[PDB]
Amino acid sequence: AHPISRYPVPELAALPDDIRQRILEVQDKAGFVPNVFLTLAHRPDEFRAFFAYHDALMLKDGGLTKGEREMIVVATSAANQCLYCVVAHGAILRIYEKKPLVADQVAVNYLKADIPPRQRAMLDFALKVCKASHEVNEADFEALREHGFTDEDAWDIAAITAFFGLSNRMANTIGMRPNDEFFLMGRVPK
Amino acid sequence: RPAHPISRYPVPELAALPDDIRQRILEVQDKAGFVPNVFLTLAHRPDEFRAFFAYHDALMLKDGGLTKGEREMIVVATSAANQCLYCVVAHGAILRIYEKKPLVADQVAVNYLKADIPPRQRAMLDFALKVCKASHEVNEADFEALREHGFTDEDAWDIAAITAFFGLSNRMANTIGMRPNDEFFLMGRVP
Amino acid sequence: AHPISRYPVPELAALPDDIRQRILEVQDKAGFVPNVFLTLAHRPDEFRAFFAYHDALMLKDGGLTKGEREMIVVATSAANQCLYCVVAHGAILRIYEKKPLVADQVAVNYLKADIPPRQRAMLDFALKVCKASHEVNEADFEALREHGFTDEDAWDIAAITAFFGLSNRMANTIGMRPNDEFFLMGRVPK
Amino acid sequence: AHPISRYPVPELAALPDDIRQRILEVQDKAGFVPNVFLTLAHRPDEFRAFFAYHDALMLKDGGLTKGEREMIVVATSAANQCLYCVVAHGAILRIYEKKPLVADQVAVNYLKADIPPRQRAMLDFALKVCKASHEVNEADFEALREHGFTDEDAWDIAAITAFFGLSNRMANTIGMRPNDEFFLMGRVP
Amino acid sequence: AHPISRYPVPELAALPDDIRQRILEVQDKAGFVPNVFLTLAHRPDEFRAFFAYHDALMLKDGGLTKGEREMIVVATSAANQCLYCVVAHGAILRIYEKKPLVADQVAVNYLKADIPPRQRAMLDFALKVCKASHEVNEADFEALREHGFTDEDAWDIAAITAFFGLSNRMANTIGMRPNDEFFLMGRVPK
Amino acid sequence: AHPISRYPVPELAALPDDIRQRILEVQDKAGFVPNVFLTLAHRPDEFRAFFAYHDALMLKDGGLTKGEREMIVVATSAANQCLYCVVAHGAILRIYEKKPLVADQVAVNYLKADIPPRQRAMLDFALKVCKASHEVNEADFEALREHGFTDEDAWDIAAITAFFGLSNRMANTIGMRPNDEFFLMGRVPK
Repeated sequence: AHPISRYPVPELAALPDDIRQRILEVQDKAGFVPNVFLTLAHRPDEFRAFFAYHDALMLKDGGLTKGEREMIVVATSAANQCLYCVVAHGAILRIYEKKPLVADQVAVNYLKADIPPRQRAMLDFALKVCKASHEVNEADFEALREHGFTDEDAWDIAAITAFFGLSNRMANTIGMRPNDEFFLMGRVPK
Repeated sequence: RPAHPISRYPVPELAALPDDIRQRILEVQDKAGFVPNVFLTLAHRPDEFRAFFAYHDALMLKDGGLTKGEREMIVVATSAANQCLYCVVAHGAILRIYEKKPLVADQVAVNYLKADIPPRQRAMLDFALKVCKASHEVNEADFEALREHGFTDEDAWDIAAITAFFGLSNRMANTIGMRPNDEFFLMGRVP
Repeated sequence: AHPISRYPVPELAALPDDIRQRILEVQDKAGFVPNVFLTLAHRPDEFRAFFAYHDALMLKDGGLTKGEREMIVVATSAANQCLYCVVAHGAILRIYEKKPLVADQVAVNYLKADIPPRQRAMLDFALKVCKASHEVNEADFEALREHGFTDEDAWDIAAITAFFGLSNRMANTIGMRPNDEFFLMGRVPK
Repeated sequence: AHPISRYPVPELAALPDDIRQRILEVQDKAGFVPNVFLTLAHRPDEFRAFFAYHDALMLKDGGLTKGEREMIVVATSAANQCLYCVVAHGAILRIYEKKPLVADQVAVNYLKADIPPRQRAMLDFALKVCKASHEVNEADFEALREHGFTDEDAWDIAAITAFFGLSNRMANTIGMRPNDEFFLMGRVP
Repeated sequence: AHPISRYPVPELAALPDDIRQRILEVQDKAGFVPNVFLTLAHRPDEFRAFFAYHDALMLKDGGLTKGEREMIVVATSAANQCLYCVVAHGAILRIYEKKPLVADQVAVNYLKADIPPRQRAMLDFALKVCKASHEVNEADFEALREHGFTDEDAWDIAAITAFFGLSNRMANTIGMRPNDEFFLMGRVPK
Repeated sequence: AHPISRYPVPELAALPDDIRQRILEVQDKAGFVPNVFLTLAHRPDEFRAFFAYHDALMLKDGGLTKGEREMIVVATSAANQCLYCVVAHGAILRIYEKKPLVADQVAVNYLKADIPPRQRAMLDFALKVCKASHEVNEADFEALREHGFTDEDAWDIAAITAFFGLSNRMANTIGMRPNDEFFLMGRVPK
């Protein structure tokens, strides 16, 4: 087995109960524990805040579909050359939208991915928040509204981009390894 | 003198907010004399507010190999690289206060390579900057370099975490037009 | 059926004998025709020279294994954000290496791929020929030689990088589309 | 004499005949042999594939003029800091255009070269293909059309950019040295 | 005390009297001698050429206000990450505009400083000369004219940018330290 | 005849006597007037300080030969893509060095110019001051000392680089044209 982190990966039995429950609850749904859970459990207080933030953005009722949210995470993680997040969320993207080819395209060159203008423009904003938020101006929000987004959708695209930047940096810094399961998941329909 | 807007987004009234959030805002006010705008602007999305400050507290309030000033120093250099006006200005004030060095935050914001800091701290910021702009390139030699200056790998995680979270903060700050309070600009400049 | 080129694509019948002969040869071996053949057959003389150059590099006897050559292609194409070549050779790399996870790693961040230092080094060089060839110097070759390569291997790396650099630009310019087959090919072992 | 490559340079004596032929042919219609032939003759198969592709682009009847083809090479090569190609095709550019100053301009900053907006628009594309092809969209082909180019012309511009990127990377990697003759050629009408 | 330069700082008594008078003139004007004077005096011919040029740009009567000229310096100095110039001219900018916040805003992100569109356009052009002067075209001048800048004002902007680009590089090369006084100057209005 | 500036070029009869004198002294010397003189004449106060700085550096006696000084200008100009300075000073460089090929080499890729390690090392420091002076450190000076350059020689390199970048920006902003004479000058010896 290849190491999943550069840092100590604690034993499920050594972890506090609430952390342990979130990990098991994810194993139940997924069938395995994604390595982000295990690797970030090295620092319990950060694990708690990381997933709290994650949930607040990814589980909320919002203008962005669950698929679109993961698509944001894939395009921005590509930009940061983040192995784990590209691979982990590429799979989920494929599942959530039932499009086996789309995550690959968004990761290699989203400019040429088989997605609609509304989504392309969604990502354009995400890439700007990612690499150059200092230049975010009113024309940027106008561009999103031209496609039916509200400014609250803008905040949403921005917040996902922001938080998965936190996550890409942590994953790259510790060499967080994507589970084998993610590499094939969502590629074969039905 | 009508005040400048602090966000391009709505700012809720302290009264129209959850008591837990209201209490955190009052605790910071009753200890600073004013409410930093990050609390009021993020209070537009209460669940994100709670998750932000909890993450913030986990890194900036823990016991650790980094001093309180050093942690703020990391924020200032990384924020300066992202050209985050709120963060550079807000955390420069706090850096000056913690270090008791009125000049250090401006040096770190403009070019930390010439800041009045020891090579241990310059090394710490070299790493922070790598995580900040090229984390995918982080390797074992980057950890070795920090260790050469007396850091442990647990300290290396603290640096990287702070960089990571304020890269989030920066991005939100910049997207919403988060405006630094007037008090930060002058705070810590007079010994 | 999405289009595979921004330019006209000719009918196999329409093409010269040797071109159709080369295309039939691959149709039979693979069970389909990669789009690169069809889309470049729009300009018969360039097709001829493109594939002659390709064969001279990828079919020669040499110090790089077939899978190492494809590895060079995935890492440099990722650099040029070439959807066609990343996806296409990504599949081919998985076949030759019998490693289903490697092509994704090489395409996203080859610095974290599951490859030995000799292969990392081979890629470090390729990446310099790709993005900064004017800086290539004697110490670059000396670095390779310390990993066991010969100067003739180094040329091979450089040459693959040069040629696929050409291919990336043609692919990208015309929006050459990777075949659906390539996205799953090599991910489930035989 | 300075070395023309960091790699071995075969003797014409020991080369396949078809390769000697094109070298000895160059020696007549030029009086000397550009180092690109001799340096790439180290690998005969690559030599053959390389010149065929070159001839396929540069010698075809097409929408771009001979001089315009060279102008694309000089500008893209200049962007890849390719000493060999900038200098060698700067010369040929001067010979075709009969304009001794144009290559230098195209090499330093084509944006200020003495050329009409049509040729500048063309080179704007060439430089997009050169450094950011993944971003090439319909608006780029539309831009060229406004100056009277067709999409076939765009392909030719892109293919020249693509090929000389190969040529540049090879030059740069082996230290291919421009012949002395190229530095002065075409500077006197 | 911290050294103000990597190089020797000549004593007054040792300097040519004309050079000594400019230094003593500013001592009276400011109440201290900015380290630019003291440190460049190491090379008297250059001190003369330098301050002559400075005065030709910053003392001329012309299109740009005195605060506007300082704004160009701080924003362009911020982009060459010049510690000395950013800090020194930020101080002056605060005084001339009577706006204690505007310098830090211009230094970090002029796009978000409290300045009219005219001043933003001005600095857009300054930053183009500063980082990409080779791309300066007629559309650049056209944009400026829309805000009230003549071609002679555009020259002034470019000229300031260019000269302070020289200044930044000497400051940066020698470690030209800013005077303690500039850090606090202009923050509490008179 | 192509315009030599985007701005007015004054007639020498219309200029101050000292300015007309300098302009006729160079004509005496060169047999033509470099367009830098005529175009900057548009601003006599700046013309004076500009040529006063130029002389302070280019005419001084110091550790750099006259050729090496031009070589710094051509390498750094080239990096600012300054048509005027590259072409003009390339010509001068050919003269001073009696090396017809050397300026082209330095202009395109100095890393491959026919120059010894000492000169390559002087240009490495020049390009650093040119594009990243904020990162100049004690090790860059040490690198120059190993090649025999003194503290004052380093200042000369840094100073020429700084001043010619002011020149590049000004040439670039006004579309300063180089004279037909510089294009062929020095390419043929004796």
